[PDB]
This record gives sequence, C-alpha cells and structure tokens, in this order.
Amino acid sequence: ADWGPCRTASGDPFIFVTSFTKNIQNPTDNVTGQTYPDFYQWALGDKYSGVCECPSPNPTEARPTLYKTESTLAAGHNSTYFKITNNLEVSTRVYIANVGNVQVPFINKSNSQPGRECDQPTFGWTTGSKGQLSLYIAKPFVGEQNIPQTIIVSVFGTKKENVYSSVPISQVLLSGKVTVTQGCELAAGTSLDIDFGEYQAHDFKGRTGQPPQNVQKIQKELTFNCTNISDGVHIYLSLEGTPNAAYPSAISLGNADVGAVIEDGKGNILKPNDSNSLLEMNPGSLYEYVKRKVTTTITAYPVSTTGKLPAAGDYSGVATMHVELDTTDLGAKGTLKFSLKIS
Repeated sequence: ADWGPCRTASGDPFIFVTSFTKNIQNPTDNVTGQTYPDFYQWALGDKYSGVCECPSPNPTEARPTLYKTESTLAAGHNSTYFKITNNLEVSTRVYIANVGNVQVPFINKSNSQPGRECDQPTFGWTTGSKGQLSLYIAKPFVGEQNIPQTIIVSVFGTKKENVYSSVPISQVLLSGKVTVTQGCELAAGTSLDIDFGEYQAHDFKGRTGQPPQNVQKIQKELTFNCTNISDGVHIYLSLEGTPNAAYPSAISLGNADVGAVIEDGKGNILKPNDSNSLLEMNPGSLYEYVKRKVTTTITAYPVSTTGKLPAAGDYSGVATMHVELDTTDLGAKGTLKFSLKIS
C-alpha cells in the first residue's frame, strides 16, 4: 500500500555474467597505481521480469523506476574503486535508461519512464545488462592473476526515493585474467664501443685461435634492468653476429685472418649465432616487488683466426646482444661495435 521497492519475479536477483582478459604487454607497466580506465564494456542480451510495490496493483498515478547500486567488494584506494583480489581493484559504471553509464555507487537514479509495474511481473527489465569496468593494480604481481567468479555490484530498484529492499533486482558476476610480461632492458647510458686499439700485423702471425702477442683484453660491465622475472629463472646473454669463417667462435671483423672474441673471463667464449652458446648472468634479487638488476662482465679481445699475417687496415665489426630466459629470446638489447687497427 505504497510506492516502494522492486523485485524480480522469483524474488532472487537476476545474475548478469561478465568477463575480461587483460594482457599487459609492457613489462614496466606492472606497477602500483597502473590504471586501465573504462577498458571493458559489457553489453549483454539477457533480461528479466520485475514488479514493484505500489499503492494498489493498478494505481491512478504512475512513477518512474529509481535505481541504486552498491559494491559488494571491500573498499579500495578511493571511494569508487573496490578490491577484487589481493593485487587488483575495480571500478564500475552501470547503464540507467535516460541517464547514462553511472559511476557505482549511486542512488535514486531515475529511468524517467513513469509506469505502473505493480501487479504481476512484467518482462523486459534490463538494468545491469550494460556497464563498463576499470582496472587498477594495487600491488604488482608476477605471472598471472585469475579473478574467479565474484559478484561485484548489486542493483536495486524502487518507485519511492530512498526506499530500497535489502534484496537487489540484479547483480553482476565477474571473472577474468590479467597477465604481465617478462622483460629486460640494458641500463641507460651504456656505451657499446669496444675498441681493441692497434697491433702490428706480426702480433697475430702463427697464433691461430688465440689472442695476439701483448694483447690488451677489454673488460665491460653490463647491467640489465629486468621486470616480472621470478627467482629460479636463468637469464643469459647471447650474441647475434656474423661468425668468422675460419674461426666461428669469433665475430667477423671484415678480414679473414682476425676476429673478435667475447668470453666470460674464464675462457668460455660466447659464440655468435650459436643457440647453444649462452653466458649465464647473475640474476640479482627482487626489489620493488617485481624488478631485478641482472649483471655480468664480459671480456673481449681480438684473435688470429687463421694464423696468417693480416693486412694493415682499420677493421670493424658488430654483435647484437640478446637476453634469453629459461629458451625465451627477449630480443636485441644493444649492438657491440668492435674496432681494430693493424699497422
């Protein structure tokens, strides 16, 4: 006997089913505060039957339906974001006819469609069927996070401002998956010239597969800033480059008789274009949840490839560093540029 709350035909809310997959491509985006606003929108084909309290089953007046939403999740980082998992938060908008996509929570939003849905349930109710979700990283995670089926919002309806039932007319069930990507980048400000300097041609004579007489070995420290790589993963350096034809352990210097070698300081040569030749780096320790600094030194020097007296000239060559995980090739991270002078 007065305008009041709406209910479904059964009394139990109608459940709308939603889901998404978010794949975060940039490793470094996996950071506290990262936000994907209004990234997923649902536009569902499901509908339900409903009826409201009214002063009689066929009242003289009509009234529009007013809608309220409430989050069914715990509070997140502000009044419109709510915790969905240990690491993720969500914010929602729900469509109300003749209003728009209204930010949850909201109250007393009118459909501006006066009616008399007061007697037997009527068909065609859709509130809940359309909405939009925003995702927020509260804490970064490694790998993937699966959001199991969870009710995230309750929709209530009424014919009387501020008078709502404790039982919603509809709810929104969400599931989904968020993934992150492993990555490493060479530290900024790292120069990649390796200048072997000058040698007399006679320094290489008769020294096949070895460095020259009076060799000045070059040492270089490499630091990679890696993200989303858990302990237990081995992280290697590998070289992409043209091997010397006579001595393939060496990188081409555009001369048949001399070449460039990179090794680990212990005589283990990192051979170019050889998928079995890998230099295991120190993977460091996680910090800021998902970051780690991965380091190695390399030792470089020219070698005689043939034992023959090389011609005087200015020689150069290149080798592109890759970082590989176990392999997964994270891609080219910088090109070493070799120079050698033979007088």
